[PDB]
Amino acid sequence: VGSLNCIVAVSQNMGIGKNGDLPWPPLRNEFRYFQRMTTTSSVEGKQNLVIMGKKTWFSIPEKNRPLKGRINLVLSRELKEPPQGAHFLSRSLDDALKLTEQPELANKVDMVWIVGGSSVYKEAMNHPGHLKLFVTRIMQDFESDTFFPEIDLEKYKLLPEYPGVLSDVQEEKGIKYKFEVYEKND
Ligand SMILES: NC(=O)c1ccc[n+]([C@@H]2O[C@H](COP(=O)([O-])OP(=O)(O)OC[C@H]3O[C@@H](n4cnc5c(N)ncnc54)[C@H](OP(=O)(O)O)[C@@H]3O)[C@@H](O)[C@H]2O)c1
Ligand SMILES: CCc1nc(N)nc(N)c1OCCCOc1ccccc1C[C@H](C(=O)O)C(F)F
Ligand SMILES: [Cl-]
Repeated sequence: VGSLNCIVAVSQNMGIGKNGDLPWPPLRNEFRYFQRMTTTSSVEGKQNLVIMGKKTWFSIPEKNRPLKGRINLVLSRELKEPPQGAHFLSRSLDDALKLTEQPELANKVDMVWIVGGSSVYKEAMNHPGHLKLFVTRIMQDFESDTFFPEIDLEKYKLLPEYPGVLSDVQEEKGIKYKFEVYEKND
């Protein structure tokens, strides 16, 4: 099992969600970036694992559930079994990470990607060990009801470039944004 990563897109006012949707209109290449980063495995024969909260799972359209080409895991303390279309369910991020060491997943999983929402990012960002944060900075304010926690810059470094990630400003539908990658070796 490989690296532990978070990936998120966040508006200038720290928003990630609104009424079960994204706060901004759909940004095709931001979606394509999310898909490619979380699907691409560095190891032949293996897939990446995506971990997500329950609300994030249900915010994905049923046609795109589970996220194709990745092993999906949902976090919830209320559900008694993984939701329809999912095969894994854990009570906490720590439980999910321990699950990756059992044979059913250790043989299959390369990278682990936390894909939201708010409380999952919070638990992950404080988790000890090596962690990278792939943060898309959406350079506008959008009305949101779900937010990304502020990054502790005493713990993380901001990398000027990361392989395969363009460092220049992007623009779609009149909205500019930028891909950032943070790292800690805690
Ligand atoms: N912009 C982005 O990058 C991005 C990414 C993801 C989602 N989103 C948006 O954000 C919203 C969803 O995020 P959200 O923060 O509202 O919800 P969420 O974190 O996806 O789901 C929250 C629920 O998941 C369970 N849960 C979450 N963290 C847990 C943890 N660490 N351990 C155990 N259970 C945990 C709990 O369910 P139980 O009560 O059943 O225990 C909790 O009520 C939607 O609007 C979605 O569109 C945006
Ligand atoms: C692309 C957004 C994103 N961008 C970065 N950089 N990181 C993330 N974690 C992230 O959220 C991915 C999970 C939340 O998804 C959604 C939630 C509400 C509405 C639509 C989606 C996208 C769906 C999907 O995810 O496939 C669907 F289009 F299929
Ligand atoms: Cl921040």
